[PDB]
Amino acid sequence: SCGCHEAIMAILPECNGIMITTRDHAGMTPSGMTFSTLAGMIGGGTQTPGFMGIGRTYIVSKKFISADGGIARIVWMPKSLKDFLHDEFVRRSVEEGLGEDFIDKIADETIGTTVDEILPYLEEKGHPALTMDPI
Amino acid sequence: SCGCHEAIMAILPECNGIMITTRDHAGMTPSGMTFSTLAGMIGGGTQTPGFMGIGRTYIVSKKFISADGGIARIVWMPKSLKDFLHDEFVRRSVEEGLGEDFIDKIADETIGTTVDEILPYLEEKGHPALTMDPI
Amino acid sequence: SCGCHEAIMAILPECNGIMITTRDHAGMTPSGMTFSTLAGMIGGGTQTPGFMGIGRTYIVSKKFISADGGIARIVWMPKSLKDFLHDEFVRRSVEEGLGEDFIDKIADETIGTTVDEILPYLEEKGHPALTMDPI
Amino acid sequence: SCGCHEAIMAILPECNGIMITTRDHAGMTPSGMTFSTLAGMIGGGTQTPGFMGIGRTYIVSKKFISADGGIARIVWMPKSLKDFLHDEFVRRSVEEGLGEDFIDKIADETIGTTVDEILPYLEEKGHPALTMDPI
Ligand code: NI
Ligand code: NI
Ligand code: NI
Ligand code: NI
Repeated sequence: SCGCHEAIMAILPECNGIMITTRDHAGMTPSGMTFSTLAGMIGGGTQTPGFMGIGRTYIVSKKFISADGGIARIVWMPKSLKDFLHDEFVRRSVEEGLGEDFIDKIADETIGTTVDEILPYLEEKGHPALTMDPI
Repeated sequence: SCGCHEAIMAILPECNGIMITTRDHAGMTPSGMTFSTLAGMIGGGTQTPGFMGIGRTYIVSKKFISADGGIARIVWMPKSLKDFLHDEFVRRSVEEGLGEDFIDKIADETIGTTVDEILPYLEEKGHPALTMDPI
Repeated sequence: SCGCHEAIMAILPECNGIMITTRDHAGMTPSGMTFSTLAGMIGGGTQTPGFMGIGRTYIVSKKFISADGGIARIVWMPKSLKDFLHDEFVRRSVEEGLGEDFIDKIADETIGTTVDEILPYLEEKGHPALTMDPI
Repeated sequence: SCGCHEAIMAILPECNGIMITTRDHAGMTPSGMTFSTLAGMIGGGTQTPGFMGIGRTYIVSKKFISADGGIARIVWMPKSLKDFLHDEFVRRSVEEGLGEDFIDKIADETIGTTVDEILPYLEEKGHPALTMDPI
């Protein structure tokens, strides 16, 4: 009704995956835009390739971008979103064969807010997205 | 209301642009999917960005993927769609500084249904998408 | 607002052309379906191709199914539609070299509602579609 | 001779499977068409493919749509059809490794008559069609 679940996903070709941000998160993201700006960009029915609005809980559903590798594609999310989805997200990681600590391989704002800032972290943690087929 | 206006847009990174297909078009598209298959994929919430549903009329609107430089990004559409939108599409082409014959630089099913089939045509005709910044 | 909701086209291979029906025509068409049932299909889940929703005035557009050979392909329309488009249609027929008479070569509900009923009439009247390349 | 007039199949890409309806069932189906409207299409000036007429017992035949993955693709049928084939269908389900309760994962008119109505049910029951390759 009011949009309190609202999140925005964006493709990050250089990380071979997707970032997600949320309405409550003030911070810059690796897409070069805040949630606020992103929302402004798509906000008059102006669909833009590589960006989609989603409900924050769609992220932890079985069908989540399933045929393109599901939650394994997530390479960046705000720490606030990790915390919020944590228990579901972990249980989902496990179901997907990604292990319980997959969430810790995912970059966040404490790591960086640009691709150049987060990519070495993704690399050093061995994030599965980096070796999956092209996004 | 029945989705009479429905079209689907997909990113084609190698053409540095987008393709568009429609319900009434049976044919294979350069995305490697028919409209029907595309729709199947995103009606199930199976869809990642790079594929999305759009209204036929959004295509000729001033705000059409404005952040990405608008209709200049369209590198493939069914001929039936060109014919249908023709007058408005031509007007929009002119307003956008693409010239009246822009629609003829755009590939369609008579040219091919794969990237390898259409890319030479796009090159031949000097399609503006090719020299734009990355889609 | 393209007029999408007001008419539906369908191919009739045996007539080597197309039929059109409209929202105000409740009666049977050579497609074996009414406008309403055709609409139900479009709004349905099959994603069947080949049934374009159009505005009536698209029929008298310059590029009207130009990719398929234009108005010469129309083999059936409701009489109410003939009346609606008459003057424009005749004008278009002249421009296309089909003669002013063309509209009268086109079948309608007074002729029949099936291919078996309308095809001998098309043949009688020397409808140009019959001799054109396959659709 | 083969019972071709008993039932009609149609594809539902967003359920990644097929529906079946019968000459005994007048209810609306997820195809947006009733049996009788489907039959009308068949007979029918358009020659549109994809709507095969079948005998009810074809459904429980060994090679039933084997090319498309067999009975695992069925996502909707009238309850009257489930009852009619029940024992054979269950036997077939077991043989195919789908379990005895497969028939219960399949939607029917008591679940809904549109894709939007039946898709969440399919999802919650874990219908195998959803996990299969694109239909
Ligand atoms: Ni509609
Ligand atoms: Ni419209
Ligand atoms: Ni038979
Ligand atoms: Ni029959």
